[PDB]
Amino acid sequence: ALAAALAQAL
Repeated sequence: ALAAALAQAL
């Protein structure tokens, strides 16, 4: 969840 979120957003 978090890994994907950050990878995408940033």
